[PDB]
Amino acid sequence: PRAEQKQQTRHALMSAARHLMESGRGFGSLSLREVTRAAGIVPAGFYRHFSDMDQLGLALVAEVDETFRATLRAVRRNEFELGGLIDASVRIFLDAVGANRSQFLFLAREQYGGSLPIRQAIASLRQRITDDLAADLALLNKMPHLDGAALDVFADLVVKTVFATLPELIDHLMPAAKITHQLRFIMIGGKHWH
Amino acid sequence: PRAEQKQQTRHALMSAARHLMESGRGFGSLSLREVTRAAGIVPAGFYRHFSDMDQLGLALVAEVDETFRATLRAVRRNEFELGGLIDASVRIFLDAVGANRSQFLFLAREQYGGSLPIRQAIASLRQRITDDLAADLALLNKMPHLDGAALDVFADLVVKTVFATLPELIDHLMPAAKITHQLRFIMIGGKHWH
DNA sequence: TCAGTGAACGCTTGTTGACTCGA
DNA sequence: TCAGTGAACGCTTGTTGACTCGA
Repeated sequence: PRAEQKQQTRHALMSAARHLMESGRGFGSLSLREVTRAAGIVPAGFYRHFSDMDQLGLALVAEVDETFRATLRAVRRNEFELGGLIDASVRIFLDAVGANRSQFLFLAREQYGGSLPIRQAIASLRQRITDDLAADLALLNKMPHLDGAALDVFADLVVKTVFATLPELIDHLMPAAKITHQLRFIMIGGKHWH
Repeated sequence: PRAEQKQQTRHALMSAARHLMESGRGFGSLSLREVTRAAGIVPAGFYRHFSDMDQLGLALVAEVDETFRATLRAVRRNEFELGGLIDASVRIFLDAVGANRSQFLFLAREQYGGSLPIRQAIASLRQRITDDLAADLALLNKMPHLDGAALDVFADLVVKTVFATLPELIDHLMPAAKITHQLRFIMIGGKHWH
C-alpha cells in the first residue's frame, strides 16, 4: 500500500535508537520520549509500532541478525578455496562491519549490558553462529584431531574472540592485522591439539 | 576518627549501585535517587561523597582494580611451579570471582556499555593487565618463538578471552573445564607459532 | 481505516538551601 | 565541624484519550 510509509517510520524509530547509542549511552537508559523525538513523532505514536522499549530492543536484535548472517554466508562461500582462508574472511567481515557500523555497535554494547530479555535474544543469535561454525569445521574436516565435544569448545572460542573484538572495530597493530594474527594463534592451536 | 562511619556510607552507595545492577540493568540507567534510597540516605546526602553518578562509576572501576590485581598476584606467584600451570590458575581465578561476584559483574557489564569516561578507566585497567602479562611471559621465556610485538598480541588474546568469559562465570562443558580447555588451545597456538 | 497529533494524568528525576544535632 | 535531613525548584518521564485528516 502506502503502509510502505509505516515501515519507514518503523525504521526511523530503530535507526534513531541505534544512533542515540553512538555517544556512549546504553540502550537501557534511553527514554521512549527521546527516541520518538529523534525519529520525528509525537511520543504516543510510538505505540502504533511497539508497546515497549524492550520490544524495540528485540527488533534491534532481529535486524543485526539478518545482517550478521548475510555476512557469515559470504565467509562460508569463501571457505571452499585452498589457501588464504583467514585473511580473506577477515576482510569480508571488516567490510560488512564498516558498511553497517551502528547495528554492530548495538550488538557490541548490548551483548552483556542490556535487560535480560535482550541478553537472551543475543545469546540465541550467538549459539546459532557458534553451532553453524562447529558444523562447518565438521563438514570440511579442518580440525581432524577434534571430536564433536572439542569442536563445540573451539567454535565457542572463535565466536568469543570475534564478539570480543567488535568494539575496537567500531571507531602493525591495526584492527585487521591484529585480529588475523589472533585468529591464526587459535587455528594453530586447533591443528596441534592431541 | 568516626569518619570510619563516613567511609561506611561510602561503601553503602557503592555496594547498592553494584547490587542494583544484579537484575540485568546497566549502570547508566541508575538514578541517584534510587542509589541513595537503596543505600539508606536522603538524595542530597550523596554529594557528601560524590558529585556525579559518573564519579561513583569511577570509584567502582578503582574498587574492582584492587581486587583484580590481588588476584593476578596470586596467579603470578603460582606461575613459577613446573607443570599444571593452567588448571591451578583458573581455579585461583574462579575462586576470586566467586568470592567477589558483584564487582566482577560490574566489570563484565560496563566493559563496553557505560559512559565513555568509565569505558576509559576500564581500558586503562585492561592495558595494564595485558602489559603485565606480556612482561611475565617475556620474563619466564614461555613463548620463545615470539618477539616483543607478537607477545603484545598474544597477551591481548589471553586478556580478551578472560574478559569475554566473565559474564558466564557470574550466575563436561562446565565453566572451569571450558575456560581451561579454551586457554589450552591458545597456549598450544603460542608454542607452535613460527 | 488508521499513522500520527496535542493535551492532560500522576510520578520520578538532579540539584538548591537553610537545617539539626552527635562526634 | 560536618554526615545526614526535609522541603521545595523546574523538568522529564510512560501511558491515557478523544482527535484529525490523507490513502
